[PDB]
Amino acid sequence: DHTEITTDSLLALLGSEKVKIIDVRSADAYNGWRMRGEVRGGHIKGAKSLPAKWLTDPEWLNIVRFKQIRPEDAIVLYGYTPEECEQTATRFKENGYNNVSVFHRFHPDWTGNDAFPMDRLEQYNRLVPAEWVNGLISGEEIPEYDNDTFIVCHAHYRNRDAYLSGHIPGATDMDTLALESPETWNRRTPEELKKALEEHGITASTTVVLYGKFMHPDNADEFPGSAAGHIGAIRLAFIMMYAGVEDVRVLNGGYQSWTDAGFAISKDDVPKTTVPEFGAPIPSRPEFAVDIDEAKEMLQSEDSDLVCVRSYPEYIGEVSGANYIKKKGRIPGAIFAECGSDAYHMENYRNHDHTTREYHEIEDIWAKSGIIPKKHLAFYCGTGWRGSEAWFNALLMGWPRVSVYDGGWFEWSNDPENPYETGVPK
Ligand SMILES: *SS[C@H]1NC=C(C[C@@H](C(=O)O)[N+](C)(C)C)N1
Ligand SMILES: [Br-]
Ligand SMILES: [Cl-]
Ligand SMILES: [Mg+2]
Ligand SMILES: [Zn+2]
Repeated sequence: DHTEITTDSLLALLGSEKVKIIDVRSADAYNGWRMRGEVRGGHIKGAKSLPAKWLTDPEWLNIVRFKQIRPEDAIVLYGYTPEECEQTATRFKENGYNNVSVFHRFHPDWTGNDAFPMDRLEQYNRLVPAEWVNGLISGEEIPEYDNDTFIVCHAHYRNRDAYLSGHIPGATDMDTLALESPETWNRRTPEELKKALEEHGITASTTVVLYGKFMHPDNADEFPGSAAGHIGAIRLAFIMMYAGVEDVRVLNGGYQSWTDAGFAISKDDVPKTTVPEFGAPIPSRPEFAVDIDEAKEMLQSEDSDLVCVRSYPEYIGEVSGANYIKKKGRIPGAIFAECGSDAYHMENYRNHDHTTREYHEIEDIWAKSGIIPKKHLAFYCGTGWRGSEAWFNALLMGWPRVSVYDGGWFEWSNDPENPYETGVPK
């Protein structure tokens, strides 16, 4: 039996540092998706995201603490209904949080009056929920979509089994080698790009929906990237967006999210349906891609920064980060934005279910090191995969000048003329 907080008391508490307001709905609803047909979607201004879905995760309590939600705080929970909050509030009280309220009236009361402040992930419609994808493939009517032509694409890196072992019904598979070169690990040339997309059945006016499957990347193995399918997907989204595919979506949390929602999976080897003309000059969005000359410019410019999205061991030069990279070190002058544990994991940018981490946290961490939207930013990692994921996050926030420096450490370290640092920073 939980305390209730009224609409009015809550409104008067929105600036209080001791109150933590916690949205227990899915991360996609938090982000903006109007999952119940609500007119204004997103979250109560200043609310944190803690999906009720995550209650079955053993590390639940560490997530909460890592979100800086403390027993001294006044916790106010809300969902689509008060009932979805029941289990969360119990769980809080069971772990020593004695000040816990539930707000009953988020929808329709808070959402359906414009005096009540809400916030949302500005380009949330590019980061789609499973149910939207289901709607799309089922012929159903769905929000944030006014197109007649789509294609669901399962990304992988030389591992068709990641697709054949189970995929979204009707999706075709795209190897990441179709759009990037194994020589440079950079995007392919315009001509190749054109030909590969045509042959994958994609025009500039097609709504492409990208996802991949997480298969527990193991650093020991020859091709750990073959198991990091949803990073690969976001990488391909980058390239398609650069190319000039106007509407690219990424399924949030990958294949995982589709199955977690209990939707059916296929094992067919779906053949491609080619199209003859992409229908647009490639690349339409060249500003998304930055190359080494420009990268160098950006390093000696107040207006701009390179953002290093690698692991800490890579950063200090303990490991190269991959088995085809010989040199260990970092690019001098970049801003570190620690990806996670190694080159095939993105823990700092993701939740345990692989969905994007609460965007406010990404924002504030980035802000603490001067990664801010008024700069031209180029995100990079070893070859551009984690760079892409970081870039995509910034993009989702509406950041006006974000890029991927494609070459990354692999390109930079391949010229022995290029300077580099190593060891613990100074
Ligand atoms: S951004 S460093 C690394 N993270 C995952 C990749 C992809 C890479 C790999 O599988 O190691 N390939 C596909 C070889 C570019 N980059
Ligand atoms: Br992944
Ligand atoms: Cl680096
Ligand atoms: Mg590259
Ligand atoms: Zn917000």
